[PDB]
Amino acid sequence: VSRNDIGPSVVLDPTVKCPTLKQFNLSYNQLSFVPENLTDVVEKLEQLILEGNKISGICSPLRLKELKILNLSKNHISSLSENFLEACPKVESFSARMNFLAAMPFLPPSMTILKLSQNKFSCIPEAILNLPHLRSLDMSSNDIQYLPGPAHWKSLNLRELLFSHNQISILDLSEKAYLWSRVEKLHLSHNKLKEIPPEIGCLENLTSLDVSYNLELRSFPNEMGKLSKIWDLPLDELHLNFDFKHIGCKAKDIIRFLQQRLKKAV
Repeated sequence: VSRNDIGPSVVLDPTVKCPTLKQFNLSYNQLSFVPENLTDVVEKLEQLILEGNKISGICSPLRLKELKILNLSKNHISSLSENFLEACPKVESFSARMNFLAAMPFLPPSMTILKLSQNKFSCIPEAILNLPHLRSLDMSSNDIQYLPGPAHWKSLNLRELLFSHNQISILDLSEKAYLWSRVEKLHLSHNKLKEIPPEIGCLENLTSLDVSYNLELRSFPNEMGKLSKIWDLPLDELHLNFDFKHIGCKAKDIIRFLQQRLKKAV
């Protein structure tokens, strides 16, 4: 039930027990609340989608023991409850795009993919750095001052980190950067980066790296040539010091060139 003009709140009768409902879409309606009595009615729900509705704010804790994909993107949520996701120990993909969020409360450890781009995040919340299995993370278009180094993060399967359009100053990779070895994508476009760390060669499994639109950046480090798996490296609006106009725009050629620079340079 999507894109209809349903509102302001959907309340269900407790005498209706629907244990066979395993998807529930309510996006783009005129909802102004999470549907009441969602626990005892839809007892085993997999993927709840309340995108696009005009939700004022969460007050009651979910109780869905079987939730797997929660979605609250494009809403007017500003403050999230400290406990509204503690009774959902199977949540995997949580999305809260286009909101007014400021702080992320305690999340179940089974959360793997988490996408919270465009809200009002001033710094990475302490409750997101401690997820044991955090595969993907997207915090683009926030205002992140400094993301912590790899030693502070606890997850090991980190395989995507999106932080474009953020006021990040200095990428820290000195301390135990071998943790991030499995990172398969990393974006830092439109940031205040001054210099790419030389230890970037340790993140040997990168396939895409977007460091474009960083005017303060001048030149790539040599050791970057060891990232033989890269196939996408946009350089749009990047006044690079070392000349690569003769190379052109191919990424693998750039990486091979830097690789040759490693062995001997004159």
